[PDB]
Amino acid sequence: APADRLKALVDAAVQPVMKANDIPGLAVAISLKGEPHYFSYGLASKEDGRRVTPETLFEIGSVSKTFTATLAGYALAQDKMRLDDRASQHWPALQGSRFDGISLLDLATYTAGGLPLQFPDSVQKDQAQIRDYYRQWQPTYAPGSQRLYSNPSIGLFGYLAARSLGQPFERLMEQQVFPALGLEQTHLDVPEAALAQYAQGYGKDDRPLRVGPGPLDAEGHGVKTSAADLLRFVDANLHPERLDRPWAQALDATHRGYYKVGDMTQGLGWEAYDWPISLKRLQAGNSTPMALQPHRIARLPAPQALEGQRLLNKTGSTNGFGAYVAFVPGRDLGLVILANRNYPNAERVKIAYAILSGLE
Ligand SMILES: *[B]([O])([O])[C]([C]N1[C]=C(C([O])=O)N=N1)[N]C(=O)[C]C1=[C][C]=[C]S1
Repeated sequence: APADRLKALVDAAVQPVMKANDIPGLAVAISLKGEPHYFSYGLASKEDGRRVTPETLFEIGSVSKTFTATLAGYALAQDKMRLDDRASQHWPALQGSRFDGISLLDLATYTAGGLPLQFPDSVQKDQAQIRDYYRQWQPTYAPGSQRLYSNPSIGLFGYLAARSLGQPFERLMEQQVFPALGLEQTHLDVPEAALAQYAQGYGKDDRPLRVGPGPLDAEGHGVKTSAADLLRFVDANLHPERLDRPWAQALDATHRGYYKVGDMTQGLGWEAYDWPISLKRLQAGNSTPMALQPHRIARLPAPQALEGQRLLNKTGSTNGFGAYVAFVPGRDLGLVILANRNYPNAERVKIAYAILSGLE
C-alpha cells in the first residue's frame, strides 16, 4: 500500500537521525501532489511526557526570515518600498549614517558590508540601543560585494519594510500576514491559551531552553508554529496564484534570486539549488562555513526566477530547536521537519534528502 511505503520511507529517514542526535521530538509534514501527510515522533516535553503531534508548536528560528521576506514582498507589491531604496529613506534616525549607502536588497541578502551574525551582546532588545547600533555601524567592505549571513542585516530589512507600511512589524505579521496566509497556529508571541501545545526545547547541554528576548528577534528568528501550519505556508509558496493577488505577488517576490555563492542562489529569505543535486552539495550549501564566513557573491545580471527544477530551502534554529523547510516548485513537493533540539543542519538535510529522493 502507498501509505505503508510512505511511512516506511519517512521512518527510515527520521528514526536513525533522532537516535544519533538525541532528538526528543520531531514532526514531519509532507505536501505531495496536493495532499498533506503527517508523521510525528517522540516527545514535545520529556518532563511531562506530552507527545509531538502535527499541532505541536516549535520554535523555527531563522525559518522566520521567509515570513519576514513575505511581509517585505507585500510592501514591494503595495509600492511602499523598492529593493534599490537606500535604508535611510525608511528611517530618519539612519540619515547621515552609513545606511545612506546601503540598499534594502543589501540588507535582505546579507551584503550590506559585514553586519555580523548576531547583534553584539552589548545591544539589548531596546529601541534606542538598536537605533544607536545602526547609526554607528561602518562596513568592513563595500556594500553589495560579500555575503555574511546576518540577523541584524535581514532584521533591519524587516523593520524597514514594516516602517514603509506605517505599522510595527509584529502587528503587521499578526493582523495582516498570518491571516492572509490562513495561519491560525503561527505566532510571534504564543498566547497563554496555546501554551499546552508549545514544545520544550533541549540545549546542547540537554538543559531546557525556549528563546529569550533579543533585538529584532521577531524579524530574524521569532516565529513559533506547528508542522501543519508551516506546511500550509509551504503550500502557499508552491501555489501563490491561490491567494488574493497582493499576497500572491508577495510570495512571488520571495522566489527571485539575486546572486550565487557556490551551488546556492540567494532570494529574499529562501535559498535555492538546482534539483537534482547531490546530498553532499545540499549539505555544503547549508554548512557552518556558509553561515559564518564572508563569501564573494556572483551577482546575476537580472533576478532569476526560483522555480522549476529547483529546491528552495531554509534552516532555522534557536538554543533548543532545529527546523528545516524545503520545496520543489516544479514537482508540487514540500517538506517540513521541526525538532526540539538544535541538531546539525547537515542531519536535517540528510532526513529531507532521503524523503524527497523517495517521493521522486
Ligand atoms: B538562524 O536560525 O539562522 C539564526 C542563527 N543561528 C545560530 C545558530 C546556532 O548557533 O546553531 N543556528 N542558527 N538563529 C538565531 O539567531 C536564534 C538563536 C540561535 C541559537 C540561540 S538563539
